[PDB]
Amino acid sequence: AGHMATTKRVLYVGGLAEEVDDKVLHAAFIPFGDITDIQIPLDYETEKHRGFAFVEFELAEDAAAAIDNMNESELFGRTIRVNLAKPMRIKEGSSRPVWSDDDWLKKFSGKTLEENK
RNA sequence: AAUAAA
Repeated sequence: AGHMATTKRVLYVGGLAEEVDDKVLHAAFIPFGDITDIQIPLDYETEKHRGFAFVEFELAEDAAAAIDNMNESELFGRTIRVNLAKPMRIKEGSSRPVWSDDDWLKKFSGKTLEENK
């Protein structure tokens, strides 16, 4: 079967509550491995938290496990999304695949990512 | 899903 490129150790987060600051994501994502950086970009229209953020770790198996355990999860009483960044450039100009959510999230929702080896 | 504000 097909799969996304070797891009790892990074995760986008969206749908955040108005209180999910950097220390909140640091405590919400640490049980899966060991975090190494966090990001809280503003809306840059009124200089306030836009409701989305980023996470990074020193290991790739932690980031992939959070896609398997924190995708469509819930923070602050509301749903949130977790996934590796889409094909738009990232904070360091790195390129990425298209990340089509139909097939990728279908194989992450099914047990097929663990039955195979 | 993002306009990656340290």
